[PDB]
Order: sequence, then C-alpha cells, then structure tokens
Amino acid sequence: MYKFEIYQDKAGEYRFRFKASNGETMFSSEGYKAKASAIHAIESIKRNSAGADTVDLTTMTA
Amino acid sequence: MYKFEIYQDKAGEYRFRFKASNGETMFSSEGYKAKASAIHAIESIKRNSAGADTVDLTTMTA
Repeated sequence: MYKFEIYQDKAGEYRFRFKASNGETMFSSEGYKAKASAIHAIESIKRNSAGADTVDLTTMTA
Repeated sequence: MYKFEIYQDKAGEYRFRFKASNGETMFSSEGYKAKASAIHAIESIKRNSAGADTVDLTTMTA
C-alpha cells in the first residue's frame, strides 16, 4: 500500500517521506530535528491526519 | 484541532506543514513541486496515512 520511510540525508538530516499505492513518493519532510523527533512527527499523522483539514495560506496576490 | 497549512517559502518554494492539537507544527515538507503538487501530496495523507505503517530506514542508513 504505502508508509513512512524514515532516513537521514547525506547532510546528516533525519527526515521521512510518504509513499502512494502506485509505489511513488509524494513528499519529503525536514524530519523536525532528529530520529526521535521524526517518529513523534509521524505520530501526529497516525492520530487523525487522514481526517485533518487542508488549509491553503499561499492564495496571496503578488 | 490540526490541519495542513499550505504556503510558499521566500525562495518561492511551495510547501505544507502539519499541526498538532496543542497548536504546534511537527513537520514541514518540500511541497513536491508546486501548489497542485502540494494538494495532491496531501491527498495521499487523506486516504489512509493515519493507518499507514512507519518504517525506519536510517537504523541501517542508505
């Protein structure tokens, strides 16, 4: 199906990506701070993120 | 409760963050490419991400 793949970048930058059913990544994160911070971040997603609202701030006249 | 705030960075970098019930951000993304790509990414989350698995690659980093 899909999941959160938690890796660190060459820069030592702990991060996590999320996949899709067609076996493709749709985002990569900053990872927040560290591995412990990475899982804790993903813990937010596990709660109700599939039901969470999607607000767009960047609808700004420029 | 909590939601996805979609903004663009000073670098013109479309991205989205996710909040927590205590009114605090837990990640910021790369936003994938653009606004359309940002929402499409968040669409993956809406599906089953609250039930998605959490796999850590950086225990044996690649």
